[PDB]
Amino acid sequence: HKVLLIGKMYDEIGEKLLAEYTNVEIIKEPKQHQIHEAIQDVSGVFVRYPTKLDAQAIGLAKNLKVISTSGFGTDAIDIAAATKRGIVVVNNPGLSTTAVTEHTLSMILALAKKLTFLNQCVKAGNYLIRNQVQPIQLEGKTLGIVGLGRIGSAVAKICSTALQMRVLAYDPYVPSGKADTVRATLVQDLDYLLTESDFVSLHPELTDETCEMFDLEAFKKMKPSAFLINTSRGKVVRQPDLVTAIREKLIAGAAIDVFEPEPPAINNPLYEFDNVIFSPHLAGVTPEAGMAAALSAANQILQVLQGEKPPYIINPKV
Amino acid sequence: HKVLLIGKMYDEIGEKLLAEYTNVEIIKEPKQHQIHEAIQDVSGVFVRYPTKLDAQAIGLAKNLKVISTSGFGTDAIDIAAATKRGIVVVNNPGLSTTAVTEHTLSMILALAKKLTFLNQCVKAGNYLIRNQVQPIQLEGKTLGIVGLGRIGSAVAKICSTALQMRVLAYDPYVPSGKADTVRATLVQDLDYLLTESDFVSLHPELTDETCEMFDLEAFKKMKPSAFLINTSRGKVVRQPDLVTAIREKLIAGAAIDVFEPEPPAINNPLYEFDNVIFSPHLAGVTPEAGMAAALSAANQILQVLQGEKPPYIINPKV
Ligand SMILES: NC(=O)c1ccc[n+]([C@@H]2O[C@H](COP(=O)([O-])OP(=O)(O)OC[C@H]3O[C@@H](n4cnc5c(N)ncnc54)[C@H](O)[C@@H]3O)[C@@H](O)[C@H]2O)c1
Ligand SMILES: NC(=O)c1ccc[n+]([C@@H]2O[C@H](COP(=O)([O-])OP(=O)(O)OC[C@H]3O[C@@H](n4cnc5c(N)ncnc54)[C@H](O)[C@@H]3O)[C@@H](O)[C@H]2O)c1
Repeated sequence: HKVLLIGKMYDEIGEKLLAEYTNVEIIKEPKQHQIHEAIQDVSGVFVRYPTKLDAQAIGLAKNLKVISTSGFGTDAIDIAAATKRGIVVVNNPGLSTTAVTEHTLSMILALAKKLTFLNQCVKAGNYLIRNQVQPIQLEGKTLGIVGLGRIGSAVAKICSTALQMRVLAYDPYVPSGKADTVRATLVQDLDYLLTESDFVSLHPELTDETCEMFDLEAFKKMKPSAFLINTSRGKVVRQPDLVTAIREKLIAGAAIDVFEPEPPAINNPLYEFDNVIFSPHLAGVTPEAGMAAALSAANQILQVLQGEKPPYIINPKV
Repeated sequence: HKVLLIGKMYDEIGEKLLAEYTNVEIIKEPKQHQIHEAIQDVSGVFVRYPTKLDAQAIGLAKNLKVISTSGFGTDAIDIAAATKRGIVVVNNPGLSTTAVTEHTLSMILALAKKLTFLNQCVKAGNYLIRNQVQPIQLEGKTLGIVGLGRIGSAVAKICSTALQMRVLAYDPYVPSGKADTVRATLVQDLDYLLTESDFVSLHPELTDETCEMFDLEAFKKMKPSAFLINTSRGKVVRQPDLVTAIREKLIAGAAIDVFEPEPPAINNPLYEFDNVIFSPHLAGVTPEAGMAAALSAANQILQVLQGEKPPYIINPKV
């Protein structure tokens, strides 16, 4: 059998597992015509996000049995065209879940400890600022998690048990009782999470309800001493309302890994404040997370090519 | 009875607990002669670090039974002069261990996630470094803890279970089995902890055995990819040897909260490197930490003034 890598994988480990059992062709920097001239006599396809997979390419693929995406995004693959030709469309999500949770923990602790601000002062000979800064102790503070999914649960679990925090959670579409498996308390009114929390960490899916969910109206309800952490999606915060929340001191600070205009401009107003800490959308980027994405893509190809059902099919009708 | 507060307590809680049972005089911004003219008819003394306590002031104190420091440091109190007049010198250590534990966690995470370096770049318009930086995933990495005491145990406990790290410990004066209560494994050969660790965090007592314990010879054994965290004491590291470890890249980075010489100068050679992040001896400085020290200093005074032997006597000979 033959397997086509439409673009490189996140790590070479998945390229060797496939080449171990199949014949692998790699298309680096894929063009539209290049897919058709190689997808014909091919049994498995790996699509690196965000390159497109036409209904044309699926049709020119006659022996195609499994198409695998690089991560969570499946919006560039014609899912409808594959359910007709019997092709199984498989996903690879959540494979950077421990990486993002470690990252948000990093940012919660940095905000509480004023890590970035204290580092700059010491480096500027201003060691003496220690008489003007009070680090925050996380123990006993309440951490409100918006989105009790893969990442929110793991973040809640660590903050509730190891860090001894009171953890509240807002997630309408999660089984009531899930929060107890993780030592959080499920909350039905998001206003209650805002008024009780000293730290707010966003982990929801970007739906048509969470887009710009965190408004200036939400910020006014939060404690002046509270912080915001966002490793989810940029659009979950109305970025202009966050700029005024910091400037008007409605909020004590914020840690951001995702941006609404992404990439953010050079002239971003948030960069002005020591209040605000950034990372360039790297929360889920660790070497181990890349291998898990590569290994999960190679394993789900071999499962379909041999009979067995893979775990992440978007095509249950096959 | 009368108690003199040579300086304010870290929180008003210890001053009221003392004022509940004794007559309290407070000397804010204490001068030496002010100590001399008030320590006379007084049974207990609280000395706020770092103000001095002379053999003169101790000599002028006739009814003095207990002197209590504000924290751990007793080097500004004439302990020899107090053992002679029978006065009990009391310490206040271990009252901020959760603060240091949270602080060391902050710095381990920041080093793995390159938090400070990523923040400055994003703020400097260099969002594009995300193609050049790899955050480290803590899960599965080995954390070597030097000193399995109050802070060392707490750091181990969180890292072994919540962060899913293999935790090693080096502590010759600890019962093997203390590491087991905390899901670490106690190790007898420090060379094993240096060659196996991806992160080494120092939490030992500063003795003549740990003084400059971390030499250029120690750094040579660590992995080129490993990191160093020091929230203990500045002298446990030979500061010049740390600079050559960073400069010659024997080590991947370092986070320090304590310095030798302390305070660090404006021209510190470590400030050059993005590898190295600093905090100005604030690891144990949180509001909750101040209250426990205030209460513990006020309680060890009332313990001596009522019969009971206090827990932290530097004067066991009475
Ligand atoms: N490198 C990165 O920054 C990175 C990496 C991975 C994921 N993420 C982002 O983190 C976020 C969380 O990821 P995940 O894997 O936990 O997703 P998930 O699918 O496992 O869970 C998302 C949760 O959001 C909840 N939710 C849905 N609508 C909500 C609403 N209106 N209000 C509150 N909660 C709602 C859902 O019930 C679900 O429990 C996602 O937006 C994802 O894109 C970022
Ligand atoms: N950065 C801060 O603000 C701050 C605050 C409090 C304490 N500290 C420092 O952190 C360190 C740990 O504090 P603690 O409360 O856990 O003290 P601790 O006495 O409870 O633990 C220190 C450990 O050092 C161990 N040790 C002694 N000699 C050793 C050796 N040769 N090798 C390995 N281990 C050895 C002892 O067995 C002890 O267990 C101390 O040096 C303390 O001064 C720093």
